[PDB]
Amino acid sequence: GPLGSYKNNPSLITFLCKNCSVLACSGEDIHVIEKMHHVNMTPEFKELYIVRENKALQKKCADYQINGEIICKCGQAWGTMMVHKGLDLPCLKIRNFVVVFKNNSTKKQYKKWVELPITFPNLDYSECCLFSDED
Ligand SMILES: [Zn+2]
Repeated sequence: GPLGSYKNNPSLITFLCKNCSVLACSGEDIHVIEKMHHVNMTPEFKELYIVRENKALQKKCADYQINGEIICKCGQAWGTMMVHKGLDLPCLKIRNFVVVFKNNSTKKQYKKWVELPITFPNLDYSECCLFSDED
């Protein structure tokens, strides 16, 4: 049975690949930016996703330089690889991922992180302005 308490913990939930369903990362293993942008500051995840050479995604004239479109092993557009002055911030899309609850044996498929009733942390990359070398 369930016999649980709360389910608003990103520790019980995890992200998977829609196409497949491989654990790419966990909610708790994710950071938020102004609760407006979802950036996955996971290094190990860099070995779970592959970027393909495509300009159909990234753009020159912009403020957020992208590398292309991130895709799982199978090749499922996990989202996109955003860059900030040379930073690495992979923006995944729940519309390409899945959410599996640990508390109870179930699998919920969302579209946006906003749909996630689970509360997330708040990590402001800007916090560090050291690396800042460019103008
Ligand atoms: Zn896959």
